[PDB]
Amino acid sequence: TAEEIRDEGNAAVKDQDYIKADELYTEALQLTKALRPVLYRNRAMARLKRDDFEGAQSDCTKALEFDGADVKALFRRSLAREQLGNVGPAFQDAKEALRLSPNDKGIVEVLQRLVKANNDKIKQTTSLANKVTDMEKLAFRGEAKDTEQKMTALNNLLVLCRESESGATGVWNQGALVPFVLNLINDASENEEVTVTAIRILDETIKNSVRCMKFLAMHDPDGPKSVRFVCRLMCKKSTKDFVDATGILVQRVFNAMAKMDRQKEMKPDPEVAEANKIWIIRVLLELQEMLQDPKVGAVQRETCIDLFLKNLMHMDGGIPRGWSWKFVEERGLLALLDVASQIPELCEYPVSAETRQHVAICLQRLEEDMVFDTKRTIFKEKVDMFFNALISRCTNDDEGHKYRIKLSCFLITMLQGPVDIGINLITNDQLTPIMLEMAASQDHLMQGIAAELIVATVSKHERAINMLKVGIPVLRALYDSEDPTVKVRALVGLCKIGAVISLAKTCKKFLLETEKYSVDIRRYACEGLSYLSLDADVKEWIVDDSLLLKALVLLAKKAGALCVYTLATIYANLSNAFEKHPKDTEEYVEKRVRALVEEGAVPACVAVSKTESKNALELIARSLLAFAEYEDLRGRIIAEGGTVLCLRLTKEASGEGKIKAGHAIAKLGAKADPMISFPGQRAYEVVKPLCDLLHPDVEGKANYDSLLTLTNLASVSDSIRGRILKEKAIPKIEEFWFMTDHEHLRAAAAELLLNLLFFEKFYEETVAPGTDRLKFWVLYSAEVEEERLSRASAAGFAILTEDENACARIMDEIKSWPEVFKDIAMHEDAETQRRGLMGIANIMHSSNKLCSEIVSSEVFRVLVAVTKLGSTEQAKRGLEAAEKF
Repeated sequence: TAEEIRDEGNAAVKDQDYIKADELYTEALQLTKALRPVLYRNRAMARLKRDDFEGAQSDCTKALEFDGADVKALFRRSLAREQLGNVGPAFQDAKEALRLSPNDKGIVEVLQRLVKANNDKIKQTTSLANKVTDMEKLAFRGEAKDTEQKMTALNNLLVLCRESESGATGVWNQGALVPFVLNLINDASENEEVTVTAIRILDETIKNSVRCMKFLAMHDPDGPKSVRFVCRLMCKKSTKDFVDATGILVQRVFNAMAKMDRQKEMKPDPEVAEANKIWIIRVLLELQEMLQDPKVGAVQRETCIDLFLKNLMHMDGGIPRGWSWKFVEERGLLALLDVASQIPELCEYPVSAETRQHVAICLQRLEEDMVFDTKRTIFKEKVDMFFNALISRCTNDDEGHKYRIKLSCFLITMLQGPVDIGINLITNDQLTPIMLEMAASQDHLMQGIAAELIVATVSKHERAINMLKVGIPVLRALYDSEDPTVKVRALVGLCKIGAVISLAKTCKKFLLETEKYSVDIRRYACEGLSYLSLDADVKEWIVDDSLLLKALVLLAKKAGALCVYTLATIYANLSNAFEKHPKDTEEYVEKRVRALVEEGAVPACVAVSKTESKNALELIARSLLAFAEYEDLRGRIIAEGGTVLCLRLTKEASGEGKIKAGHAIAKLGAKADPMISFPGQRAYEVVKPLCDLLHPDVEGKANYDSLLTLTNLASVSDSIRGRILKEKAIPKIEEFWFMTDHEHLRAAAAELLLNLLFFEKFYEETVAPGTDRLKFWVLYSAEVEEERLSRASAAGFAILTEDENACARIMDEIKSWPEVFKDIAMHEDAETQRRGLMGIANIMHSSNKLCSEIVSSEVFRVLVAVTKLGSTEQAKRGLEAAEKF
């Protein structure tokens, strides 16, 4: 339609929903030759309110190729270059915007900032250069006789580049940071955390898109080999943290290519995606070459699969539409299916036991990303080609045994990820004789793989029973094995369709033996016990043994993110965290939760949580929500990494698990110290979910905890207050603040709006003559049965009456002010009396007419009664105003 979309974007700006407006103007630019500058200007304003300053600068630079006399592009680019640290060109843009519109007050405020910033710019740059020179000679250029002081220099550079955009500019040092890091990575005799902290510094530095594309194209004048070096940096070392940090570097490369960020909820710009499309296809080709390269190790391959998972799918904030289609139609899907056919016992390229779930989540996300029925059909055609290619080589020879193994691995990875495609492949009647052949074999690995295939088949739907009718007794045969690798895989399935007491004892027997039984055994034991744990008797049975909980925690810390679904299902059922029997009672729920938290459930949760499964992270979020119910435990939950984990869960879980993670954060920070519980930049990113908890219409218990946590967060710094105002929270808080039969919600809303008055924009909106906010600030000071509302509103009345226009509006707009004032002057609570007399006193110091109105009123007798006996000094100050006038 190409024309109503900017109208919808303008309506989204007027609704103050700026990410929707950014997406709409990005959509409207895609349907275009003189309507483009309006789109770039309004999209620059939308990105500027979005804290996207690079994109605002880009859209203003593109909007000036049409008319260089454009005051909007100049002003918005001055703001964007201000927030990026380039104050000189910001000054020049704002100077040209001032000489083309000399009466705009916003440009005057911008010039008032930028002249003071340009007078001190050179000293700030040379001081920052001296700081990074000190820390960078002590970190990279070899002035250190100890490892931990080089570590301290690296942590200082990391905090400095995370503090400001100018800090990242100074640490970048026009591109000397990446030789200083690469000639440290290639030193194999250097410490792990040194290298990982250096790469964390580099990842923060590349968050800029221009520096990151510069970083991509600089290692070799041949483009694809520079791309290959950047993508193969993870193969330089075998440590997990190194591979994770290098994967974050490649994530930065993707985020600079498409101009996307899933952490910032930033859908990509297709103009800058098509602009450097060649770099995107080069990185995708190099990573899918890394999927099947046997010189690439296991965790590097898992990281590449996670990069495809996060980045390629356009339905999950990734690389836009047409790229995953190309990935399926070409040889990338077949590479994922070939990695799906792998086990550590039989692999062609290195594959760990965790690789299967990474492939399964990536394949499920890709099957979801094929949105139309034809592309889903092409997906099914390629998996049928791979299925038929495997099953045509399943001969009865020794060679065909490994193809039977590959076929079974393929189908298990199907049934753990894209479940319905797997169920469609199970209903082949050529498939179940292969299972009956490998189950009746002498090879124990084939017996185990048949057992885990037929437990992968057990779901709710009944058309899989076509195999399960022969699968369940065969499984009951395999439980009679004297091999534990077959016995636990047959114990799953027995636990999954259901005797139960006998099973639970068998799962406990496998799980308690920690040294002699490996994590491969205890994983399937934990999976079977997760299947059993829906019954509350076995819940109380698990909780009543402490050493079983210790064994589950040891399995979590040693197996890592391999037992996420199982342990998270255990923790969710034991905590009764699923929303809705004599033993699912809140005393018993509290007993189970306290026992879990007492023996390390939260470090187990943070140990298993390094996956991209939205469902398993939803389970972890529900577990942490049920953990954070109890007020004496939540400090230990904060101390055991719970706040950072829930801040990850509110970004990367399922859509209904984000809500549970946010309610968990609200519980954790309701009655806690926000400097300890949310230290530093964390207190920024906690503002985003908690405002989304504010539902005055739904009216749950999450609203009070969210108001208390935002009240605590609004007391630490002004940036928190501005971001609370930025997230459209003020009407949501005012809806609680207007409630009549809800005392404590109104009190918490008054406390939060009291702490938000120290932010000057909300202070100026409260004084402003549009609203009746001052009326409620005055009348809630005299609404006297609730001490806390009166204290908060009297404090706000004391603060808001050091503006004389607010004093005049309180006088002429609020009728029955003398009753309110004589009540808060005689007031029973000391804090309310003190702040109310402070407000009355600076009303009288504000004007002579208003002081003459007060002295000739009902308020004067109680003022002179207070002065003739802390709050007496404020009434004395008001009588000093009366003596002055």
